[PDB]
Amino acid sequence: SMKEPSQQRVKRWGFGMDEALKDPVGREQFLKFLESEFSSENLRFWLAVEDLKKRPIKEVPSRVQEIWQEFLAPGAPSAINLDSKSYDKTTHNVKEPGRYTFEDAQEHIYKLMKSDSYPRFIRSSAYQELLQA
Amino acid sequence: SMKEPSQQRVKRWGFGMDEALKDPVGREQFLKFLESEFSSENLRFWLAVEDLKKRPIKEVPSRVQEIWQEFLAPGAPSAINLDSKSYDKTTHNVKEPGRYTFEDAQEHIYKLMKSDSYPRFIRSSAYQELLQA
Ligand SMILES: [Cl-]
Repeated sequence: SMKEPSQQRVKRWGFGMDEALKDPVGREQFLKFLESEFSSENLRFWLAVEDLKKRPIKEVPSRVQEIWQEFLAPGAPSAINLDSKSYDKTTHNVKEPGRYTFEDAQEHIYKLMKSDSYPRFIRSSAYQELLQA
Repeated sequence: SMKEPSQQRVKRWGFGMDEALKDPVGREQFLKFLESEFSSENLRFWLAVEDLKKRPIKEVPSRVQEIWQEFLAPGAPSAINLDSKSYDKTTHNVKEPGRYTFEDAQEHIYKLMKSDSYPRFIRSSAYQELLQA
C-alpha cells in the first residue's frame, strides 16, 4: 500500500498549481475539494483535454465530440464559461474539423500584406497606369 | 468582353486592401503585380486558405495536406515565412488533425484556475487541515 505523504510533499502543493497537478495525490486532493463544492467543471475540462492529447489519432474525432458534449455544447452537464474569442475558435474547430487549420497563419499573413505587399502595389507603375486611363 | 475598369473603380482599390481583394479585377491586378516582382507567395497562401474555407468537408483533410505541401512543408515550392507561434500551431493542426481543437480554451481555463479554483483549494479547510494534521 501507498505510504502517507510527508509534510514537505503536502506543503509543496501550495507552491503553485503545477506542483499540485504533477503530484498524483495532490491532483486527487485538488479535484476532490472542487467536487465537494460543485466547482470542478474547469479542472475536469482541463483534464479531459490533457487526455485528448494522448489518444490514438483515429479516436480523436469521436473524443473531440464527447468533450464538446460534456463541457461546451448546449445543455452540457458540466458546462464551462469561456471568453468569446476562445469559444468562437472552439466551435469552428468542433463543427468544421480541419477547416480552420491555418487560421493563425492566415491572420499573420493578412497583417503582413497590409504592411508590405499591398502598399507596394498602390505605389507601383502598374497601378498608376490603370489610374491614368 | 470585359470593359476597362473605370478610373473610379481603380481608385477604390486604394481605400484598403480589402477593397482591392473583393474586386476580382483588383485581386487579379494585385496578384499580377506581386508575380512580376517574385513576391506572390503570401497572397497565394492567403487565397488558398480562403478557398479551403469553401471546400466540402470530406475534401478538407486532403486539401489541408495540399496547402501544407505547397507553402509550408519542407522544400515547399511556394514557401512562406511564419512567426514561430503561428508555425507551431499550424504544424500541430496539420500533423495531428483535431488533437488541438481545445488549445485556446484550455489555455484560458488553465489561467483561470490559477486565479480561482487553485487559491480556493489552498485556503480551504481540506488543505489547511492536512497541513496542521
Ligand atoms: Cl470559499
